[PDB]
Amino acid sequence: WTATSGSCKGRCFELQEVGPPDCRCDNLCKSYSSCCHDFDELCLKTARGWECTKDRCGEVRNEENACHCSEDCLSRGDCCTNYQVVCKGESHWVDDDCEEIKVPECPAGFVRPPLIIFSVDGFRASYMKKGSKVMPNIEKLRSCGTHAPYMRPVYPTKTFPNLYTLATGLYPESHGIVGNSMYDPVFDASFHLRGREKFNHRWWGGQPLWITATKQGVRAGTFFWSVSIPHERRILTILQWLSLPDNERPSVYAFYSEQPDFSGHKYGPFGPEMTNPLREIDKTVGQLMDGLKQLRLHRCVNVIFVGDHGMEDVTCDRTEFLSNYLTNVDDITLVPGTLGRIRAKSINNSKYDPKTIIAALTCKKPDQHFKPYMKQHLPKRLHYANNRRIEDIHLLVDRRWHVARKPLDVYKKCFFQGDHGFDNKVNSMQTVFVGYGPTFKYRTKVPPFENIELYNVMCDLLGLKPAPNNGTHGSLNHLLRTNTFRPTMPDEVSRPNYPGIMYLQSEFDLGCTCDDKVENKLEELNKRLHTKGSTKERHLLYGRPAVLYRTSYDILYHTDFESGYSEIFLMPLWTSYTISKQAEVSSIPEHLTNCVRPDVRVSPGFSQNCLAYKNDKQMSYGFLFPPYLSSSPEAKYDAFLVTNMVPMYPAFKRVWAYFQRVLVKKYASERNGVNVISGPIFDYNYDGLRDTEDEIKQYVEGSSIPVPTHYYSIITSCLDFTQPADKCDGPLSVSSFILPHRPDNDESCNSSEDESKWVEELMKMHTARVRDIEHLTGLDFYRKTSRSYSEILTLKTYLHTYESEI
Ligand SMILES: *[C@@H]1O[C@H](CO)[C@@H](O[C@@H]2O[C@H](CO)[C@@H](O[C@@H]3O[C@H](CO[C@H]4O[C@H](CO[C@H]5O[C@H](CO)[C@@H](O)[C@H](O)[C@@H]5O)[C@@H](O)[C@H](O[C@H]5O[C@H](CO)[C@@H](O)[C@H](O)[C@@H]5O[C@H]5O[C@H](CO)[C@@H](O)[C@H](O)[C@@H]5O)[C@@H]4O)[C@@H](O)[C@H](O[C@H]4O[C@H](CO)[C@@H](O)[C@H](O)[C@@H]4O[C@H]4O[C@H](CO)[C@@H](O)[C@H](O)[C@@H]4O)[C@@H]3O)[C@H](O)[C@H]2NC(C)=O)[C@H](O)[C@H]1NC(C)=O
Ligand SMILES: O=C(OCc1cc(Cl)cc(Cl)c1)N1C[C@H]2CNC[C@H]2C1
Ligand SMILES: [Ca+2]
Ligand SMILES: [Cl-]
Ligand SMILES: [Cl-]
Ligand SMILES: [Cl-]
Ligand SMILES: [Cl-]
Ligand SMILES: [Zn+2]
Repeated sequence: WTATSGSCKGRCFELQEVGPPDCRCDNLCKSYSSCCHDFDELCLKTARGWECTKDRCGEVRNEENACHCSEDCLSRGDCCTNYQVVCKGESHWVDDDCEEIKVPECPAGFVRPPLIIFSVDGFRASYMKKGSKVMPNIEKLRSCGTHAPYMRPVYPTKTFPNLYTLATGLYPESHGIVGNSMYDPVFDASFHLRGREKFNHRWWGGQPLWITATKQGVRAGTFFWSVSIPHERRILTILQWLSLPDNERPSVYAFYSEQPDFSGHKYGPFGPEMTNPLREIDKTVGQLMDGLKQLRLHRCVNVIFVGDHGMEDVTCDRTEFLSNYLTNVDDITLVPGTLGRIRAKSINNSKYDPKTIIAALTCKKPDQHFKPYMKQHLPKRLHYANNRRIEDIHLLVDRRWHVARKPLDVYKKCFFQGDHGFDNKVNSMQTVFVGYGPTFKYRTKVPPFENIELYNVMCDLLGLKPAPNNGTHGSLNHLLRTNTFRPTMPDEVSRPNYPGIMYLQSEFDLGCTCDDKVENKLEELNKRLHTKGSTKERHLLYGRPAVLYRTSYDILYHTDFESGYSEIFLMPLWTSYTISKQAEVSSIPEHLTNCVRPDVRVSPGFSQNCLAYKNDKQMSYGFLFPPYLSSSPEAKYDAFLVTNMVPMYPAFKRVWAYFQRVLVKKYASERNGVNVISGPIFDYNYDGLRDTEDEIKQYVEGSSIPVPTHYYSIITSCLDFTQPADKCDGPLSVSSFILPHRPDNDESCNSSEDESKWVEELMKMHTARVRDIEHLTGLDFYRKTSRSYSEILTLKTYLHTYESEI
């Protein structure tokens, strides 16, 4: 019940929502059908429209009017946004030359520059160039302010997951809004786009910016607007709030536009119809900026212009149907469209089988436009698994397509030419970022970054401490003139041991053999040097990674590589080596194919054993530093140490062997040398965070040797590729991956071909940030460089995407 017999008199767009059954006057009351009876009359005035004309200048105040052109309107904070232009001979903000804002220029009693977030739904990154002719206000913000060529959304590239990521700094798996449609099996309740359940607080996790502000004594404008409140009224309401007295005035505000998404769905991203929506959003920006200039705030307020996601060409005729794959289509529920999520129709049907659904949907048709995944096998860069609202079965849909259960769902449940929701590295899903104001830089381009980073920056702009989030605070310092965050490197928790030669070969009973018993003051003086760290400045270029948890490990040095060997996991946490442009690739000699050698620096009881592999009929082994890249025949023996061996399924060794034998050399050749750091990852509970030993679900049979879920590599070089990787004076360039350690290559539909036709394609799908690897390993990389920490944090958030240029 709502007792809507109350009144909105002097309460229009009140900032604190009043508790039912009293009637509401806030900017969401429409959407809850709860507004007082007189809300339209008092709070949504429209008479005379939105612009002053000469004949109204100096008019008598008439309180029916949507906005005012009377002499008292500046005092009342309720002039039409063009009042000073029409009535006082002022220029529109967009026609003024831009002038650097070196310091805030704020009216008296402003404690801090306000922040205004201008969010646009469906605003695809390439609109900034392709629509430049019809968006002069936006193009000024962009050229005068700080901008990125694009901003990467989170997956799925849907509206509510991305807006709530912008507000929280959290991935959807953590904030809980994982899709526009959701079933939570603990609540036994569903969340829908249309309806009243979605406003139940239990859906929304984390701490959004407005709650962060409020808890720290900063007032916030209400971020959400009911769809029927026109844009001109949203802008006027913001400008009115900005005229409140100091103690009541908010410091942070959001505006939302449903365009260009709304039109983009109907017409496609570049439909002729899309010009007018872009003109209209620009006009809105112009209203806001003219309004700020009237209040003397246009050199005081920080403005962020930001989108949620882009828009791709999608039509009804590009729909795959699960009815063409499965027989049992009626025993499943599908969340359809630009992604698929599948679960059982009934929990009381114990005949439904995920393994057979996956198999029926895997590489079944030559042109197939979706790929099925168990959620834990999705690329780790999507961070899309650790939530009970995410179904175990996921379909990654190719850009430009849909998936649906049955044809009747598409014509009885073409009306549309655009959609979004695809993998967040697709170019069409990228969106926009512009920052304009005193705290932002002047006429500055920054590299593309992820939207999870913005919460921390918005907190910095407002003097707030961010709640714990998935941004890397300090990675976006280069966007700001002032208010930078000055991060400190994490402390190392575990110090390494540096073992010498401590065991005779006969103390080991590992069931390993090697044909290595044939053998100066030349190169026995000199191999002592290589086992104490003489080559270490060549192979470890950025310091030892720091171990950020409590453990026991040893640093091991070799001619061609250095490792951090875990006595707990029986294998390296990391292995570091440098491959110069000139380095040569060699084979594994026939007499050394099955060679494994005890490491006399590491006890038998903290070593792997070859018997375990012999008895495990599913599991083989590989090496972290590849024997193919040995510097010399004698150095090659080091690569067959038991301390460089790791468990690998035969199917995975196909990928790994190709990476190590063919790709590393190709990269050194292209990048003028590369430094490689490789290692294992254990993430059996798919939380994106390193597993403790008691979380490991699989071991090499009969042993304490844990099986990794993934293998990583971080590949670093000089950004100025005229310098070799091992003598780089300036900024670095990095690419990284996190490959799933799987016992088949079913993910790769062309895997029965030569590795040269499928492996690199796999590796690109599994591209990763260094920060993703940090989370998964408890390691901290690049501890000793000559670069600023903030720059290193930017490098660690970089993703190499392998998309063409926008
Ligand atoms: C991205 O960033 C995020 C944010 O930092 C990272 O996410 C965090 O990761 C932590 C480690 O996994 C995780 O720690 C949990 O916390 C459990 C308690 O959780 C509740 O409280 C949170 C705090 O809220 C308050 O925050 C501020 C202070 O910061 C306060 O001032 C306010 O008053 C706030 O209320 C709250 O955020 C959290 O939210 C989740 O759950 C809600 C449902 O209740 C959802 O609405 C919401 O969306 C969140 O859901 C996500 O996270 C949960 C896990 O919490 C996950 O299940 C969902 O899928 C979803 O992803 C909660 O309301 C705490 O109990 C845990 O402790 C257990 O483990 C430790 C291990 O060391 C034990 O020592 C400890 O004893 C305990 O064990 C006991 O229970 C075990 C399991 O039941 C059992 O086996 C054992 O035997 C014991 O009985 C642990 O600390 C954070 O909660 C989490 N935060 C968020 C927001 O997600 C994330 O890691 C980052 N991602 C990457 C890749 O880096
Ligand atoms: O007004 C809205 O959103 C504004 C906003 C901006 C930012 Cl940056 C963060 C968030 Cl959480 C929200 N919305 C209005 C409703 C229309 N469709 C669904 C709802 C989203
Ligand atoms: Ca884990
Ligand atoms: Cl969805
Ligand atoms: Cl295979
Ligand atoms: Cl551990
Ligand atoms: Cl593009
Ligand atoms: Zn949309």
